[PDB]
Order: sequence, then C-alpha cells, then structure tokens
Amino acid sequence: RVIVFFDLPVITPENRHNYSVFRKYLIKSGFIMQQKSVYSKLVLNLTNRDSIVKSIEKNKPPEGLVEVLTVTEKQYAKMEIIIGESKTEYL
Amino acid sequence: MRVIVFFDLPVITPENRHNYSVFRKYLIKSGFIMQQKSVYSKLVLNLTNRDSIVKSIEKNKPPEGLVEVLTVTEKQYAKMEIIIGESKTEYLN
Repeated sequence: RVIVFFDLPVITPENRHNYSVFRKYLIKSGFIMQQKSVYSKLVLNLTNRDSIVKSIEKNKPPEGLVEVLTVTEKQYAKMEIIIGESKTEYL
Repeated sequence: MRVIVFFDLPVITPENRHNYSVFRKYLIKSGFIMQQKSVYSKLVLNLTNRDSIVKSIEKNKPPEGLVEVLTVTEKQYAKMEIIIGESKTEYLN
C-alpha cells in the first residue's frame, strides 16, 4: 500500500487551482482519498510502486511538498482512527 | 518504529483555527516532529510506548476532525520519497 501525502500552498487562487490539478491527477492515477491531502493505492509489487512514484515526480505541482510512504496492507489496516464528533446517530 | 499522525481538522471558523493550534501544540509538547502542516511523526524505541502514545492522542483529540495514527518501521520512514514542487519550466542557478 502506497500513501501519498502532500503540503501545498493554498493562499492564492492560482495556488488553489494548482492544488486541484494535482488532486485530479492522483484521482486519475487510481488513488483514493484517505483524508484531506492524503491518498492511497494498493500496488502489487515494487516495480508498480516505482512507476507510480516516477509519474508523481513528472506531474508534481509548481510548489509544495509531496511525500510517498509504502507500507504493508496489515500495517495500514491497523491504523488507529480518531474522530472528533465520534457518535453514530441517524435522523 | 515511527508513529505518524495524519490529521484533517476544519479551519473554517475562528474556533476551528484555535483548536487546530491547540492540537499542533499538544503534538509539539509531546515530542512529535512536524513533517508537513498536517503530518507529524515520533520516534518510538519501545513498542510498549506505542499504545501509551495512542491513548494520549485519543484523550487529547480535538473536538472536530479526523486523526489517523499509523505505525511504521524506521526503514519505511527513512526510505520515504520526498518530492519537491517545481515548475516544469524553471530556470537553473
């Protein structure tokens, strides 16, 4: 499991445009949102992983930081989830 | 090992922004290193301490937002790929 998390400027309209362009690129590459600015994708082997990361490099935004972490599916399923308004209640 | 905290907190209102700084401060106080605006990490030398860290984050959680806590090896953390934004048509020094 490949995790892409990024820290991009959001001050200007052009910053925000550039943010949306990079997000759409990730979506277009099969990445799913885990939370804001954090996306993940299962990969079958490390060749596929390296190729994903190379494509991120070629499509990176003009400013900001993008980091790529690779973990096992077990490590990912053991992630602790903490939600502020935690209760589940229907109307 | 390393504990990575990914947080997605609202910043729409003044209360949201205050609570954002409170949580970030709690992470600093706790010895987490900022990695990105919304991603902090801490070296863990003893797996016993991991469960203690998670319980503390749970007790100190902000009133709204998503906090996800991932445990990875030192090697996975050291080999993270760091990609720096750059224009496709940047001038070179």
